[PDB]
Amino acid sequence: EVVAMDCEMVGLGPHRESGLARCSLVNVHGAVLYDKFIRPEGEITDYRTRVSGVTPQHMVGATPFAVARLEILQLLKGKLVVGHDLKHDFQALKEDMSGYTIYDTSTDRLLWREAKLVSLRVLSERLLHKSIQNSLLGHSSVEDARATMELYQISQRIRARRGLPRLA
Ligand SMILES: O=c1ccn([C@@H]2O[C@H](COP(=O)(O)O)[C@@H](O)[C@H]2O)c(=O)[nH]1
Ligand SMILES: [Mn+2]
Ligand SMILES: [Mn+2]
Ligand SMILES: [Mn+2]
Repeated sequence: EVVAMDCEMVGLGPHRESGLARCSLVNVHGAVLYDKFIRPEGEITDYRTRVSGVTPQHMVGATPFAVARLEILQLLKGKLVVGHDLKHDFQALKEDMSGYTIYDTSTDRLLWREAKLVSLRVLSERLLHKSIQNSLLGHSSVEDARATMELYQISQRIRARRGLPRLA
């Protein structure tokens, strides 16, 4: 009933607007449920390779945006969606967030307080003692998704240890 998601984006059009180029979904244990490079809907004007890890070769034969979007939305349907600053991911997915139940590490005040500070890298470093997004190949949405899921588990356990009910 819980799934963590992270997407990587490239720049589209003359104004290099963020466009969905990769999406990774993992379960509560970090098992990868979905991981695909996606052809965004528009002209790629900036691969942002150093950060997105997306190269023009990755886009060759990649799943069309409209198709991947349906696959991802189907997997998120009815579940608690875990992630960091999910607002931007749903914008990339061109999907209204309203009906979704989410858990966002970027707005979890508990993690904020415990980290004594919101970037996912900082939270991961201070609370998970895990260094992420350091590869010269670019960020890994699988690693980023796992980091948010781990942060979610930590938050739930801290709440439990302090006598607080777990987040619904
Ligand atoms: O310093 C950054 C961080 C993120 N992004 C964009 O945001 C996407 C998601 O970033 P993240 O989920 O790895 O933080 C990247 O694939 C990239 O398009 C950047 O351009 N620069
Ligand atoms: Mn992200
Ligand atoms: Mn933001
Ligand atoms: Mn990422």
